[PDB]
Amino acid sequence: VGSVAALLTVVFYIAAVMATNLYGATFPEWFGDLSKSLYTLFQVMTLESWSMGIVRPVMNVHPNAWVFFIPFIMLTTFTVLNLFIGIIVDAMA
Amino acid sequence: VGSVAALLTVVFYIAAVMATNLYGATFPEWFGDLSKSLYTLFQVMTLESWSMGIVRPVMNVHPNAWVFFIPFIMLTTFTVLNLFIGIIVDAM
Amino acid sequence: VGSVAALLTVVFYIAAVMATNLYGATFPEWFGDLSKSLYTLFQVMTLESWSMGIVRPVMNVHPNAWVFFIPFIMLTTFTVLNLFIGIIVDAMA
Amino acid sequence: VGSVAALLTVVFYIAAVMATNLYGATFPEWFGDLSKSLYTLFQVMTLESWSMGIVRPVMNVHPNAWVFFIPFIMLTTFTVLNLFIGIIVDAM
Ligand SMILES: [Br-]
Ligand SMILES: [Br-]
Ligand code: NA
Ligand code: NA
Ligand code: NA
Ligand code: NA
Ligand code: NA
Repeated sequence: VGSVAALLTVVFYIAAVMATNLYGATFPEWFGDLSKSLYTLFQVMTLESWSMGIVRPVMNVHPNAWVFFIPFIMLTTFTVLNLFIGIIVDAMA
Repeated sequence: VGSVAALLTVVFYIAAVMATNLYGATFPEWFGDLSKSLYTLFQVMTLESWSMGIVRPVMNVHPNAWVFFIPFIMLTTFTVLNLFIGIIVDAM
Repeated sequence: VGSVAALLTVVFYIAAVMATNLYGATFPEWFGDLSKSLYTLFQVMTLESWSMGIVRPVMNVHPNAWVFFIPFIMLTTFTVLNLFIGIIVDAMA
Repeated sequence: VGSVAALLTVVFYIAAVMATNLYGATFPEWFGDLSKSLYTLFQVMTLESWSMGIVRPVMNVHPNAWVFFIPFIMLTTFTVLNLFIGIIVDAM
């Protein structure tokens, strides 16, 4: 369980570093700095306006932005689910 | 588990082929080509603006568009859940 | 499992009948007829624009519309989850 | 199971008291009174327009509003899930 939580944090920071680099200059309110990026990627992970609100406006400038977000969503919005189930199963003793 | 992942892919491509045909000419930014369609159907599967953003504007032109999306959502947003649980159970 | 699916259908139709009556005259594009209502309540069950898109505009005219939707969300967005888990557990033999 | 449901209610009312205090004067339609706050925090817990609709407009006035909502979302959108699974397991 602790190994899963460590994997997600390392993945979250690297993704937020990557996103700052890629879309910070063109979408500064969303990826302008690591802090803005970590907040956006959490919102993207929770799926709130991920497409209409974020990815569609982003993809308009970066046609292939989906190569980052779609797998990023597939990984985190699976790992979080796996982690949360992991705590629940471990709780029974 | 591998059988489930294969079923979802085949279903996803056929649905995206179908949607391109049905709503590509009237909603090209959303279903204009297979690529645009696969991206939209993933967004529809995650449920982001599926109604207000997609299905409601679509249904305005195609009154019965719900006959495609509602079952499509019912299938994928069940199979993905079944697949993800399938990996978790198999891991132990 | 079959008993759960029957309970949800009966609940869905009665809720959609109730909603047509309550908010059909003031919000016809959303609850104007049983068909429009069943489509809206599914969208509300999936949680797409349930508040900003539906309940907030509705509550503006019917201040207590939350007494219908909040429990309706609590019931269906629990029963569907319980039904889907029910099929998964029953599949193993 | 009953202990979990009690923990969530106590957490929900305290969070809604806190939010009324913090953002009621600047965002009254959203946190103007405990009732408005409890309705908003449920909508935030379901994740409907939590960022674009609520937290982003809020953070514009309170730059650190994320210190409240992100953990609030992390707690409730875990406890509800844990509670719902708890009823399902106890049913057998
Ligand atoms: Br997914
Ligand atoms: Br809920
Ligand atoms: Na949304
Ligand atoms: Na969702
Ligand atoms: Na959502
Ligand atoms: Na959601
Ligand atoms: Na949404």
